[PDB]
Amino acid sequence: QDVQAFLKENEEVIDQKMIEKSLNKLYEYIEQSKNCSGYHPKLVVNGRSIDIEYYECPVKKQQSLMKSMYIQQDLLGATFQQVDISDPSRLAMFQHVTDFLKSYNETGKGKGLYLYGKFGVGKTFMLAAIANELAEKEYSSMIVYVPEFVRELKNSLQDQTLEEKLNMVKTTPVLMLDDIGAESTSWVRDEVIGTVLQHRMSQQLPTFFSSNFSPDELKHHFTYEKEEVKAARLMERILYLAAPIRLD
Amino acid sequence: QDVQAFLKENEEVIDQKMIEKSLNKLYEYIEQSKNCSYCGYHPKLVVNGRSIDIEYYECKKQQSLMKSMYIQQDLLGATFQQVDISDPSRLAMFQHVTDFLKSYNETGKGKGLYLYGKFGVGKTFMLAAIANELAEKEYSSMIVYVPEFVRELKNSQTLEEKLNMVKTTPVLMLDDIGAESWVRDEVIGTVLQHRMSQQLPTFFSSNFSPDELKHHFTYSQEVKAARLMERILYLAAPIRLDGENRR
Repeated sequence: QDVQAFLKENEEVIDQKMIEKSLNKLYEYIEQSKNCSGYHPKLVVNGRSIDIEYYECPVKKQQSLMKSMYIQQDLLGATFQQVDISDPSRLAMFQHVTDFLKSYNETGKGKGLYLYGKFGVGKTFMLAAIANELAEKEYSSMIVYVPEFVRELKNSLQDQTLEEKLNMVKTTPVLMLDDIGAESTSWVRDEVIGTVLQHRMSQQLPTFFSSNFSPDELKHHFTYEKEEVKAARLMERILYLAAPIRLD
Repeated sequence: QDVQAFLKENEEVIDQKMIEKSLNKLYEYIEQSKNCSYCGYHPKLVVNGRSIDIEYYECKKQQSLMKSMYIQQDLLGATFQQVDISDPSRLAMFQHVTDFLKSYNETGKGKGLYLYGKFGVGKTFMLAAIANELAEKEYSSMIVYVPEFVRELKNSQTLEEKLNMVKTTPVLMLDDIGAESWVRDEVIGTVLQHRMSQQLPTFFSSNFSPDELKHHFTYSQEVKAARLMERILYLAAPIRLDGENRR
């Protein structure tokens, strides 16, 4: 009922066929729960690929703490009593929130989580849930938006410009990284947002890590011998700051 | 003329070119001919993908448009009158038969029904209420026991001539589904995928409420588990059947 509308809206742009190529996507789309009403997902055409951007809900004392860059403040507001649990493993999370603030101090160490799904499975309400309570106190879990962050963190690592806004992805007691896999020079893997993984298990910090998809399969994604038994160990460099749980 | 009726039914799916491609089918469809004789099926149009195909549905003068195998027909004492507008059941069960009795045959777009609730009420007295008085509107309907067919295709030489006649005729009333790796998806779970480009209704009866029927098909550890139950929530209208002990 939405796809039809979008299709004809951009049918001048959206080359044809593909259905069979994106079969997996469209089938996974219908198979899942999907749906939604601080933001909403909308499709956008970026070059030759179609992405999913969040626009603030038109329906629009923690946000002096909960200020995240490269995403807006209309769409950061979800709690834990705002709870109508319908799908499974959204239930298997009632000891990874209340007990994910009682011992996540400053250099507490261990294993958080690895959120995933497709492109909008109430992720911005669980990365907005679990965290709030940490910052409801003087504890830690920074919000950050990677697909928007990096867009100039290739060409802003310069003359103090963003140089000085970009050492705090390494030193805040905790910090999250969002829907990477969106786009991507390969230096940022080990210079901008791969510099989040070595300086956080060397002094060790209880950091959150999210994504469009999962670490166990984010190990073979980018091959547009090398990164196969070599693309797995960044999902390993990921695997130790957190303990993975389902999002069915 | 048959093509016109089917088109409006599947006009959301069919395109102008689809019409000219399936011309032979739609033209063969018409020819007036109401049907066959005996001595068993009738031709109906069923768009496959980008092509429209022709599938055969199986065929004191009312219950003849209402034959049955595997169950009984003495039970057909389950009609419109003595069964009264009683519960959330029959405050909406005869209506979604009669609002439809004015739009019968294959023309405009369509659905079926679904039957559930709890003990004692009915699933076999309301699929016999979209039936015998449908032997009054030029188009016949069906009464067949789905579970009575689930113990002979494990133990059954041409059995690829049987399932192309009991699924693409004017009406489907796939009975009770909710008891006891499932061939159900070839036997009962592929009684839907040709009812798309051929436009064919799927009435069902069952055992569980509308938040419960997607979990009776195999257990392990889903992305594939509810394929049918989405296609068995669209081509119909489900209502709350709960009244007195009439079973």
